[PDB]
Amino acid sequence: KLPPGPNTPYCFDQLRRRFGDVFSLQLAWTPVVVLNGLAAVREALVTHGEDTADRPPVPITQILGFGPRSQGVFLARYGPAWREQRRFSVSTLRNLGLGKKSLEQWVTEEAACLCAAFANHSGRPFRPNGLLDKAVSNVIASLTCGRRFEYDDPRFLRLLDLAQEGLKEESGFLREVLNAVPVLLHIPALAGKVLRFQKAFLTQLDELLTEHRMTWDPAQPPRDLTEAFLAEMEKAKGNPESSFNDENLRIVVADLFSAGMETTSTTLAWGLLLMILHPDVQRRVQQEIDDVIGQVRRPEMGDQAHMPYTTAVIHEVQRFGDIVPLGVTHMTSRDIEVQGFRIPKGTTLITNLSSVLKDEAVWEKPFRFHPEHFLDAQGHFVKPEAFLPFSAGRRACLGEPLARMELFLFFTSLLQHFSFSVPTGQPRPSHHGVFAFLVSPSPYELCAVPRH
Ligand code: HEM
Ligand SMILES: CSc1ccc2c(c1)N(CC[C@H]1CCCCN1C)c1ccccc1S2
Ligand SMILES: CSc1ccc2c(c1)N(CC[C@H]1CCCCN1C)c1ccccc1S2
Ligand SMILES: [Zn+2]
Ligand SMILES: [Zn+2]
Ligand SMILES: [Zn+2]
Repeated sequence: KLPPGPNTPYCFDQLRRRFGDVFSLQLAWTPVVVLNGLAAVREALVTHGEDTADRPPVPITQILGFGPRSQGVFLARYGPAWREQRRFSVSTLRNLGLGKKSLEQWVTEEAACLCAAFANHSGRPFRPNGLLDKAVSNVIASLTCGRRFEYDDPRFLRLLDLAQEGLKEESGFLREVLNAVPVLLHIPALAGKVLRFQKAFLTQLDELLTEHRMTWDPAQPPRDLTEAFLAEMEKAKGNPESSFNDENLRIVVADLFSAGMETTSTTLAWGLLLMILHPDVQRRVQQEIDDVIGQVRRPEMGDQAHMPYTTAVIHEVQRFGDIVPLGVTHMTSRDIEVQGFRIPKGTTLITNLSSVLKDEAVWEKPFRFHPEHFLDAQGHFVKPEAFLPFSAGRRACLGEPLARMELFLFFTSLLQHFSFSVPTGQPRPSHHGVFAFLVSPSPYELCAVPRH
């Protein structure tokens, strides 16, 4: 028995209440099943984990150097190419985060830089989005190339702008056209234009990787992910089965920027917004900051386990902000069943994470901003199983530990040194997002006033 069935996230909400948690659609020329609520998402991605970890093919990635051992991680098919890069990135992130604690130090320094760029606005109103973008990009640059960029660096601005444009290309009529029917990529006028900006983004990274190649000291342990990768590539010369090759290096690095920039930055943008709309919550986080850390010392990760309210608030920013509502598509390898219905092999799965984060049977007030969603009456932090902003299963976000570190360190450092407020004489910003692959706060401005 197949599932029933006839911007986007609201239409899927209505379709849920019509046909239920597991329903069918036939978009482009593609069979889709949408999954709603914890139980269907969990059943598909965990219980049937082994047969839902594949990605729908994407013909136009042909343009970006994709091949059987050059698929990067994000859109790579389930198989050894995916699995080798997934293990590499996971363990590289673990290693860089242990011993010397390099990632934590890079994030701590970027938070200091980010506070200074906030101070220099001197209590005049401003949109914080651009600065959040830069801070979070520098964390990726640190992870992947072992450097940061000055916030006024022109190359950095260029890399950022190209990245923003190349996210737009991910959601295009054009893009879906050649993707859905790929034989029109023989026409050079079409092919050259779909991923114009992504190619330029990739060209700018190539330039950075070339520089990094020159300064790499292979006589020392790798100090960042690209070095670790380059070391593996050397061991793999003469092995055509390896995914450690120059064509894949640039896709892996570009996947890490693509997946880890706008998500983390947009989440922080939600957090500041929710802090000026809910100044009472802001002050109570500032209370816990002062009482656990002080107004002087830089926040460290070891603080987080003693700050259940700030942890609650950050979790609630993620749940309410709901920045990846329809997740990232999967594809079924074998046939499976979910909530009774049968799902044939080759079906594109859409995981409706928003329906998990906003399930009315799980959360007390799913459409309000409410830190007590993660607090018990004693004030202990609790994390409900429906907290899945990173999805679940084999393909669940590999950057989650770095994002948790970034959200806590950037968010607490900022509220440690500033008070945020709607600027006098402007409308209360809306708390409704704008969907465009990611859900972002409506554009808003704020005042950052130092606290000492
Ligand atoms: C709040 C911040 C973030 C959120 C909400 C987020 C969310 C997600 C989601 C929903 C997925 C889809 C998982 C699926 O296929 O079901 C994903 C995958 C992924 N994310 Fe994140 N992400 C965040 C930050 C990051 C960071 C900082 C990095 C890199 C350092 C990163 C790298 C990746 C990669 C490489 C994948 C694909 C994993 C795979 O296909 O094996 N993300 N993320
Ligand atoms: C600024 S280019 C950009 C920005 C944000 C995202 C993505 C691309 N990608 C694909 C990553 C791509 C990067 C170029 C090399 C090949 N790989 C696969 C993506 C795909 C599907 C859902 C979400 C996302 S997040
Ligand atoms: C890749 S990660 C990701 C995460 C959420 C969505 C999408 C992709 N897609 C692809 C759905 C796809 C199914 C097969 C036929 C063509 N259609 C678009 C999408 C694209 C544009 C608007 C909304 C959405 S929902
Ligand atoms: Zn390096
Ligand atoms: Zn308790
Ligand atoms: Zn200060």
